[PDB]
Amino acid sequence: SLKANFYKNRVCLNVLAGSVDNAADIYDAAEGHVLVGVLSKNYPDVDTAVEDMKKYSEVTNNAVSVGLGAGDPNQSMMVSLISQHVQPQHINQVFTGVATSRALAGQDKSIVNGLISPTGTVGMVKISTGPLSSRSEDAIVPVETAIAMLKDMGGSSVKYFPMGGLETREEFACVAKACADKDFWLEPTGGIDLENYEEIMQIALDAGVSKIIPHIYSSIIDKATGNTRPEDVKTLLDMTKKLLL
Amino acid sequence: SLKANFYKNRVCLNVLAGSVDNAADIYDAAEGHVLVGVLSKNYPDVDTAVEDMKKYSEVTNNAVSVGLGAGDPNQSMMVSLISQHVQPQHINQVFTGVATSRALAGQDKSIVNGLISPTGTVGMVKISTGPLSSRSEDAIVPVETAIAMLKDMGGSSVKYFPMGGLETREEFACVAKACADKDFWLEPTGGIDLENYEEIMQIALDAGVSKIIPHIYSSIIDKATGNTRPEDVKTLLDMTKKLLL
Ligand SMILES: [Mg+2]
Ligand SMILES: [Mg+2]
Repeated sequence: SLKANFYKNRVCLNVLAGSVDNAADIYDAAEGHVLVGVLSKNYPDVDTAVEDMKKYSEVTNNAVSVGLGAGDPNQSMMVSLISQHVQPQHINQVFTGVATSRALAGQDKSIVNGLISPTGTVGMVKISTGPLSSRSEDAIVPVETAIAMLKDMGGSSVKYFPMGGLETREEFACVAKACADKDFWLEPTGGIDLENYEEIMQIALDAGVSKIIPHIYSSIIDKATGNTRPEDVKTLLDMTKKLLL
Repeated sequence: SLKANFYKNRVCLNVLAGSVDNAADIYDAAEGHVLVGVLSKNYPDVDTAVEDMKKYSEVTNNAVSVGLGAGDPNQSMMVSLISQHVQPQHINQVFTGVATSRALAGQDKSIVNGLISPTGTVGMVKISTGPLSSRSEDAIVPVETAIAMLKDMGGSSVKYFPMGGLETREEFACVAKACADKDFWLEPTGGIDLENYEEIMQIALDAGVSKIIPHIYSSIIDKATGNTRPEDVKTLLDMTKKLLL
């Protein structure tokens, strides 16, 4: 079960689970059109992570997204090694970890995203997002080339982060158009909430992006419990059904 | 046997072999301080290349370097799949193939190089050297960050190509400095001949690069036979001993 369940073959929500029970409720709320994020940084080692994420898999039909955790690029290798055993539907990586994860996954079905970042210049993206490279002078390249490199490395989609706000909408619209033109998928991430979901998504849909995996994290998480609100997952589904007629 | 035999733990020559017998002669002439390059493009498929490359490994104590051939990035995946089965001392890769080769090699002992190129601008390097990315607008980045990304991707060394011999002296000197400062290895490649070998190596040596693998191809190949001249290999070895005395 390696193929994510995109709604209308177009959109798959990606949200964090606070617990195995929370993952079950999110999966029901989304009618299965979702990927439940579980973060490697919440585990002391690969084996513990693997053992726990299998429990998430059992209640979501393997709709699990393995993530780095706290944006920490030093988690990249652990994510690759967990994913090799978990065989998830989705893997988050940094630019320098895309090829590793695809090689260790050993098949072409798992979605492997790659972190690239806005720069303040429409059409240019930052690709130095790895453990050591994230701390060097920025690597800034044409967004078309970034996508070609990600494709060369076995990547499935661009994870564009931090989305920020209105200041990066122009930059975002240009990344979405580049994705559509290179037939590549897109994963908007950062600051998405119930009030801006429709607008952001419409940009990617108008650009003609084929498959879109929006990441919606803290805006729908109850900080008292660490759980994603299932009622908010249902709202996102409703809005996604509306966006697509 | 996966460790290249560096002369004085500093320099190992990389030269092409025209035949298994040529490889034996080359290995003797360099007193073992060599890697013998066999090119993926010279073979019809992975299995045919793997069988032949094993014969070169026998006569050289596995001092084999799997190459792309003809500077073609479309040989990248084949080099990775070949190296997986050959387990050579040295693998040549384009930037987007470094991580894949490291992953499918399955150990950290094989040297995996990454191709980055001069740009005309001291301190900036071109890294879009993969199959699709080579056809895209250039990705030009700071040499420091390219080395950091190569490390992040499991690489051992920078392959700086095409150098045009001493035509890119000043760009090369800055790459050697960056390699020395980030403690990364360097493989000068393109236009090296017996008359400029010393001056080119002295640049990387004065910069304090810890391990250098110079690639000397056409200038020492007998065009009548296609064989690399063992007497030229011995000349390069003696020059190397004199450089480090
Ligand atoms: Mg010796
Ligand atoms: Mg000359």
